[PDB]
This record gives sequence, structure tokens and C-alpha cells, in this order.
Amino acid sequence: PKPILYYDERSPPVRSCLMLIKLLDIDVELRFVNLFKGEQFQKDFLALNPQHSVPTLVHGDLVLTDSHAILIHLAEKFDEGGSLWPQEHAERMKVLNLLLFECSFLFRRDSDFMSAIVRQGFANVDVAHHERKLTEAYIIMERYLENSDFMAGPQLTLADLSIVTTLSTVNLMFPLSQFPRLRRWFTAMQQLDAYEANCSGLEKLRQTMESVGSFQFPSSSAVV
Amino acid sequence: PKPILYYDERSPPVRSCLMLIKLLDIDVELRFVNLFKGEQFQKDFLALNPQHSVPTLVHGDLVLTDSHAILIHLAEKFDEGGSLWPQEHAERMKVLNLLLFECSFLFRRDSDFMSAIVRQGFANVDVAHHERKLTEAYIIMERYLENSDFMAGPQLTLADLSIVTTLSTVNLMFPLSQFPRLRRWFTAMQQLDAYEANCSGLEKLRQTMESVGSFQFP
Ligand SMILES: Cc1ccc(C(C)(C)C)cc1S(=O)(=O)Nc1ccccc1C(=O)O
Ligand SMILES: Cc1ccc(C(C)(C)C)cc1S(=O)(=O)Nc1ccccc1C(=O)O
Ligand SMILES: Cc1ccc(C(C)(C)C)cc1S(=O)(=O)Nc1ccccc1C(=O)O
Ligand SMILES: [Cl-]
Repeated sequence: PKPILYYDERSPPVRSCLMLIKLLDIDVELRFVNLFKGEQFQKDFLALNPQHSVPTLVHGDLVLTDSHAILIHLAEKFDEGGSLWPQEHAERMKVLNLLLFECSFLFRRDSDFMSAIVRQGFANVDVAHHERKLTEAYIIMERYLENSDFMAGPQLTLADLSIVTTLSTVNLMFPLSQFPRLRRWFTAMQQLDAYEANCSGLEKLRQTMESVGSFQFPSSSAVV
Repeated sequence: PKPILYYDERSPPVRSCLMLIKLLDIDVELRFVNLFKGEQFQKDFLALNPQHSVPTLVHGDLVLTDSHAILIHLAEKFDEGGSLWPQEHAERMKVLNLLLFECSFLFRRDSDFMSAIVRQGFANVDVAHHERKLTEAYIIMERYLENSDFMAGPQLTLADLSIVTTLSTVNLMFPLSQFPRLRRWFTAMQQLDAYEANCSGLEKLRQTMESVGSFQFP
């Protein structure tokens, strides 16, 4: 039975899974869950995933409710032996470490910022506070890229797929002018055929956020 | 060379690593980084871990900056063939899925609440708001425990070690009396010899929070 992905492409973690699915040419059934309308609280979806979150993957009996587990599972089943989720223990641990950075730091802070916009309206958000917190994430990623060409080493890994979607979302608001390594890396990610899977949901998120938050992202910020 | 763990045992994720180290008899060099004094910001540690977070593990050339990577790494290096980090793919994915629940949901929400105390003062925290957020996490774990004795299945895994330390920290404020499966699970975890590794840091966190929060837990 082929994998089933419950998804809303506005979510950066969803887009990371879509990028991997395109990159590896995985045949997956897509089932849309509209987060803006609250469909993640439908009784049947809640029973499947009590965290009421996307992405959620159903693959046979296996139910995964975190993008980072979905990325690892799909890499192991469809990029077996490959370099996205590298074979050598230390290289694999490096990728895992950066996946968890994305979960615990970059996504956490972007989520905090974007949900404050939705709850309060942009005009009432402490933007300087969130600018400091997300600039710190930029600094950390710049450090990682000062030591290696991609996030977790010399070649593309799951860490880049996980991080680039949330980075592109942060960068709707906050420019990368002061971060040359992160700009070079982001530009390189944008040249990948798989990055096409990030573009549509990023734009839909931009539209939804501007509407719900009553504001406009500065057009000059996003690297394009 | 033996692993080096940079730690402050007030941190629940740190305590999860301490529990695994005791559980597996890992010879580790502990290096205390006093988070209350901001030692995670001095130049050499920042250069080591720009996230300025504990636990941080240095094992040869490998530098891990997240408790869940540290748990997996130590289980793979020191408990190959064990049930804590099971080899079968579906079981391993299930443990991984719960480790990420701890990171993304349970710890995130407990960190939100505790941060609010430190930043705003306990007297100014919207306790009802955080009670709702953390009770939702209790509800989810109760569902996870519906038909299995542990978080990720019939046996103790890394997921239980990760979750129990944060759970004990949430439980400083919010009791478990309404969640029968979760309360029984927690009592069972407290019977593990390895759980002794959680006790000191939990008490030190309580004391530090009550001092800085200018308050006193229930
Ligand atoms: C991850 C995510 C999914 C869906 C959305 C929209 C439906 C708003 C387009 C936004 C985001 S987001 O990355 O911008 N973060 C939030 C923003 C607002 C509210 C909640 C969150 C959250 O993460 O829970
Ligand atoms: C990460 C951290 C930093 C500083 C502290 C001291 C209170 C000891 C200064 C504790 C922690 S902690 O690791 O002990 N957990 C939290 C406790 C309070 C607020 C936030 C957190 C959190 O992690 O977010
Ligand atoms: C199914 C399996 C069997 C044997 C192994 C090893 C011999 C490599 C331990 C690994 C796996 S696994 O494909 O499920 N592995 C990981 C999953 C999540 C995070 C890290 C790993 C990892 O391998 O380090
Ligand atoms: Cl593989």
C-alpha cells in the first residue's frame, strides 16, 4: 500500500515532505486537511493524530505525526543506502542533529512569530522581539554553513530539505542581506528541481498570513 | 575517548540523558554549565554549540546539541541489540515519532510555561492558558497509553526516558490524578533504578524556579 500524506502546503514541514517526495519520485496519495478552516480537528483526523497536525503519514499500519520522522522513514524506504540520510553513523547523527535544530529552534521560533500575527494582528505583535529571535536562528545557520557546504556536510541531506522550507518562510519577513553563506545556500537550494515543491505553499501561506494578519510582508526581503 | 556531556541537571532533556547513562553504565565525563549564570554563552561553549543549549555531547569529533540525538547515539553505541532503541523499522519509527512529540509538543509547551514564569513573574503568568496547553499534552499521552504499558509499545524505550523527565517537570505544577494510565505509567517509571538520575535536577529546578519566579509550586 502506497503512503498517504495528510497535508496543507502552507505548512513549511509539509513542504519539506513534498520536496522529498518529488526528489525521490515517490508515489504518494495526498489528502488535504485545511488548517485555516480547522479540519485538523475533525473527529476522524483527531483519532488518527491527537496532535491535530500536518504532515501526517499513514504507510500501511505505520502512522507518523512529525515531519522529521516522515522524512527519515521515506528516505529509508525509498532512498535506501543513499546519501540524503547518510549511511555512516557520524554523518547520520549530524543530519539528525540539524533536523532537531529545525524542530526545536528554527520552526519553533517561526511558529511563535507567525501565530502571534494570527492571534493578535500584525500591528499588535512585538516584531522587534521576534526579529531578534529569528535573527539568532540566521546566525546559527550561518555558523553551520561556515564549516560545511550544505547544512549537515558536503552534500544535500534531509537536513537541507527540512530547514529550507522554514527558512523561506522566515525570509518572507526578515531579509538575509547580512548572511552571505545562508544566501548562497538558499540560492543553491532554489536551483534544485525539488524546490519547485516549496513554491506554491510558500505563496499560499504569504496570502493567508497577509489577509488574517492585516499586513504585507516587505517584498524586498524574500530571496528570489 | 569517553563521551563528554555538557549539562545542567535542572534541564529535563539533560535528565533524560543522565537516566540513559545510568541505565546503560556509560562512562561519561560530565561538565557542568551553569545555565542560571549564563555560562552557556561564554565564547568557547558558544563556538562549540551556537544554540547555547544543554545537553551537548562531544564524542570524538561528533558534537550533538539535542537530547534526542544524544539518546539515539548513546543507545546505538552502547546498547546495540537492546530494546530501548529497537532494530525493527516500524518499532523504531514509533519511538522516533514519540521522541519528536516530546520535542515539538510536550517540551515546547512546558518550556513556554516556564519561560513565561521567568520573563513575567509567576504572579503575572496566565496559568489557566498554560494549564490548558499542558493538560492537552496529558490527554494525548493518556491516549498513547490506551493499550500499551509504555509510551511507544510494550517495553521501555528511549521515548519513555525523554518524556518522563519533562512530565515530572510539568507535574511540579499540574497533577496527574485525572489521568489513570498516565499516573500509573509515571509511578512505574519512578520505580526504575535509573529514575534516581532525575531526582536531584528536578528538585534543583523547583528551587531555582521558585526563587526566580518569586513563588512556590503547589
Ligand atoms: C505551520 C503553519 C501551518 C498553517 C499556517 C496557516 C494556516 C496560518 C497558513 C501557518 C503555519 S506557521 O508556520 O506560520 N505557524 C502558525 C501560524 C499561525 C497559526 C499557527 C501556527 C503553528 O505553527 O501552529
Ligand atoms: C533552558 C534553561 C535556561 C535557564 C534555566 C534557569 C531557570 C536555570 C536559568 C533553566 C532552563 S531549563 O532547561 O531548566 N528549562 C527551562 C526553565 C525555565 C525557563 C525555560 C526553560 C526552557 O528550557 O525553556
Ligand atoms: C531499522 C534499522 C536497523 C538497524 C539500524 C542500524 C544498524 C543503523 C542501527 C538502523 C535502523 S533505522 O533505519 O531505523 N535507523 C535510524 C532511525 C532514526 C534515527 C537514527 C537512525 C540510525 O540508523 O542511526
Ligand atoms: Cl538507508
